[PDB]
Amino acid sequence: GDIAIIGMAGRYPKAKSVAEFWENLKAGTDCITEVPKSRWDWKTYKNTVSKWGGFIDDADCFDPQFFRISPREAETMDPQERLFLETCWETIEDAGYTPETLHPIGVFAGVMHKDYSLIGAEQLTDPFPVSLNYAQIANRVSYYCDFHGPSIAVDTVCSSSLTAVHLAIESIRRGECEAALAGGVNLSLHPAKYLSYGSVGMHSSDGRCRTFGEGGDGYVSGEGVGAVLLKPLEKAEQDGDRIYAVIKGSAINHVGKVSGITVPSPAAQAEVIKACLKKAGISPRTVSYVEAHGTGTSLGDPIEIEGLSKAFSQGTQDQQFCSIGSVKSNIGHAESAAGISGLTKAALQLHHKTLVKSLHSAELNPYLKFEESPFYVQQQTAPWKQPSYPRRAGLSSFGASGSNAHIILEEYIQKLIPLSARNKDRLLAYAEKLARSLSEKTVLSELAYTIQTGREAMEERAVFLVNDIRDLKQKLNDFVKGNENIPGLWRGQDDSIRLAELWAEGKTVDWNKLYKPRKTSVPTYPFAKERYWI
Amino acid sequence: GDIAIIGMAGRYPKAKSVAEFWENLKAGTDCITEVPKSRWDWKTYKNVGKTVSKWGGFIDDADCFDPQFFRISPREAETMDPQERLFLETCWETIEDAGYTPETLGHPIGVFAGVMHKDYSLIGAEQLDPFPVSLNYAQIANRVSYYCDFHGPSIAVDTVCSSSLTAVHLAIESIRRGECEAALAGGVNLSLHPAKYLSYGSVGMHSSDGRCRTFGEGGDGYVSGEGVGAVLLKPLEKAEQDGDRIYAVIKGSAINHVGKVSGITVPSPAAQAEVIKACLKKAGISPRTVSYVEAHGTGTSLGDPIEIEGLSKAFSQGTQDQQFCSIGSVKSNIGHAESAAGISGLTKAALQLHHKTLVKSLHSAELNPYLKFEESPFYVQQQTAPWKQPSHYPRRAGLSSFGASGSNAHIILEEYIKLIPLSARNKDRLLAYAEKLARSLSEKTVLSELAYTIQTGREAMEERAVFLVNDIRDLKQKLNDFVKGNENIPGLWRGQDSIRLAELWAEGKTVDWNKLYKPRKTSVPTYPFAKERYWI
Repeated sequence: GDIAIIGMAGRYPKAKSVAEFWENLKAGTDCITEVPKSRWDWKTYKNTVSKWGGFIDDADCFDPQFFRISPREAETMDPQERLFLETCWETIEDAGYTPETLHPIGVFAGVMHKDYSLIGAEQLTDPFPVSLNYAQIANRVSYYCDFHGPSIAVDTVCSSSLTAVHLAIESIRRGECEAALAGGVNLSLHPAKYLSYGSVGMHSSDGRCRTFGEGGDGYVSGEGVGAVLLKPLEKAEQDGDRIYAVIKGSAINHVGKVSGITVPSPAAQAEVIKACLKKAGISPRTVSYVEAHGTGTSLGDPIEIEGLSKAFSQGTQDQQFCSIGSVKSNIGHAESAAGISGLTKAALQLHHKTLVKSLHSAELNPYLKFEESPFYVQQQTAPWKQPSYPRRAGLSSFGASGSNAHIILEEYIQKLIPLSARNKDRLLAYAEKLARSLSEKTVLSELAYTIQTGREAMEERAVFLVNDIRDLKQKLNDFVKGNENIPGLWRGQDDSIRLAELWAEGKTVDWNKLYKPRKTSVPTYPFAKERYWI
Repeated sequence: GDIAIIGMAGRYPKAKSVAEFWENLKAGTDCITEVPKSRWDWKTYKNVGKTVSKWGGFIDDADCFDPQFFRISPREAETMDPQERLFLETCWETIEDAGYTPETLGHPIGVFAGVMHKDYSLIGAEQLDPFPVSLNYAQIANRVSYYCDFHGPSIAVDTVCSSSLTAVHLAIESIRRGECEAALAGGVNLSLHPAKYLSYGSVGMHSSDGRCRTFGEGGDGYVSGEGVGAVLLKPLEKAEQDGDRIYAVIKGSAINHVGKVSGITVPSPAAQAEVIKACLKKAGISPRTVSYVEAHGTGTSLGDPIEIEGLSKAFSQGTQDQQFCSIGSVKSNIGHAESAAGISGLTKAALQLHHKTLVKSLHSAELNPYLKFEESPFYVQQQTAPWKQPSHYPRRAGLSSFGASGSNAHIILEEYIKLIPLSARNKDRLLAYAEKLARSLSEKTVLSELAYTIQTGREAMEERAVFLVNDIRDLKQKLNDFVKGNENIPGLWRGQDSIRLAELWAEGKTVDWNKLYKPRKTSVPTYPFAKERYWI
């Protein structure tokens, strides 16, 4: 029943990749900025409407030619769709798979806004296709990758990307798919959301999510796109996959009748948490980190603690044994991508055995009584100490109109470099991106296995024959700086040299015949960053 | 693993209820009209190589709601997407049609809504002093869970045209694994803003005559339709043991995606055949035993032949017999209800099973000449007629819904083989209730079933009128006297041993009517929601 997380990718505020996301989390970086001019001018509305957001870079950019999509079609495609496509491609690559090697594969996308529909409608020049639905966000992935499993967009507002994961997990567990991509996307492209949520008081007056901190009076909207590739644990183990973390349980529910549709319910939150702990078969005493929903609201924050404390109580009376935090303190409330950002953070912490700082709570919310609870707020990045049993994390996401989700994760306890891209420019970018990732911790055999068997063999090719990582780094740099005659590099459009020669010429090599090293994260395809808009 | 359909409700073009829907289906009524002026003026776009469509299937009173019933303010009702308003009333109806209240039905009851458009967001954004624009789907499902106090999964899903079948599929799976004990599933679609028409017109999706000519000659696109609907689903064994009224049984559902096809909006016969085979295998039945299929059936020149090719391929493993299975589509009647297309099709298929009647499929008197029905399992249903006993085995129907961007669904369904305490929120609604109830009475109604259902399957609301009645004729006379404004009537107690029970109830006590007993549940008219207009 357990599900392995075998691949992850995404883009978040100040993070072009999960790797940059992780560095920013460890550093405690506040990633919120003012609304960029290229989206709208916040000064237009200063008479207050929030001027802050977590924004991703290059939200309007895409590489349609990679996918054989025309420029015209790219312009009409919702950026959310464009970015989720790239992200899913990257997630599969992070896992060390190609669509071929990975067809009952599901795609489950959380999404709650369609800003590009508003933008398209304003522009309705002669008629053109406005992006009016969600489904293509998921369906485009299934289409391009030739996947036949369920392909669904779901909206539960703030919990949407956990709902998406829950549905992917259940689909895998009943055998409807063998693996699935699950995640979410959220882009802030048009000011209507800021005006509208401002009119209801949802946005904080300082532009921060002060997770369990003093003075919190709302949230700050954030952008994000992210996915995880999920597979049954046992299969992932047999296939020699790299497993970031194991999902032991997920549960969803609704608040039912409470005083107002947007009032969160401690009882219903405790309910979903207990249901998930029971599905996972674990005691709450064994959970040593929780990734809270954590939006920084004066009503919300105390309720979230009350719901967690009630759930944990049927099960222990020990106090302050579990750390808590939220990624919202770093990047804001990514809305439909809130669950996927939180799950990505949780899985990284587990994989890296590191708990990161939760921001904006140096002064705690004075009403929360953490001393009388299971929890303390993580105030510095530090090693995650061996619990004493495995490191286990809970993860919560609570939709504004009542749909709740909780997931429990557990830590997982266990040459020829053929690079290719669509063209020469993308290949040089690939080589530079690969070179920069290399350090004394890179494992050559795993790097090579993953590039050989977990990347598509594309049009423009550069194969390197290398002794070790230092030799690889030197060759990539020589290639990048345009050096002409590089020994041990073959270029084009079981003897190593011959294999190389043949691959550079365009032949298919069955690299598997040579063997398995374990799969390992390698930088993913360097999509061109070209702008497309209506 | 079989799932009972125990309650259904909905509104569709020319149909204020499922019962009007059924009558229109039997009659072969073409429900398509020109765009009503109250939505937009189609003449605005008549000169914008296909012209912007001036046709749709439109429901009446799309902009109406009874917010006071739900204790929603007028201001909140204006800001609420009409899709959310109507789905709320429709789920209320569905539960009432099943003979339940939220209390007697329920915690773990799921709500799963298919949705693919948010025209009210466009309308809201045009009008943007700040106010809340309806920018998400989730409240469509979540408001139902909220109001009814349900704690199960509450999800909106979008797989475009297949959305409501995807919704049903998810509800079934949820019930089968024990996450919900019952679930509402359905969909909603409203055509409130012209962007979709301009947009879908630009790509040629809309037909030039404003019809879905399901398997008929000359079909060149579809006509957009409005609809809202839901079904209440429950495990068959539990529905039997609770004495529910079962319209039909769902034996299997399956969903998939087309994967890589020549263009994202091109349908795939292989993938359609695979979803149909997967569903038949889940249901455990041979395709030779399917005697009706509710086709996706949009009337497009590419779509229609592909659908027949997919169905033929799936049925062929199973059999070589020809023309043993009738086929048709509700889209020929009401248009392509988009996110609500699956729920309208499922509702038609369940009705046909329950009533043992196959209805006419429109606009195919001339068949699409490329189809070759003679070499296939199928013939198009051209008249409404009795559904003949298949031979002995049950009447079984397949039901298909194929999303424009590739998400497919198929479902297989099988046939399933005194004191009147009326109440409403206020006096005006109670008079309307009595009039609606009176009109539904005929020599076919059975008093003991009617009384059981009003007693145990309706909430005891604020304004009350209890009648003590000897038979249906006595009931009808009393309701008519009440409606014409008589305040005092023998055997009527009003307020805010039969006689004492009545007295007590009229005074405001709650009475446990079950103690008196079970008659089978039946459909009785549902709450007469006020039709008041709310807009931004």
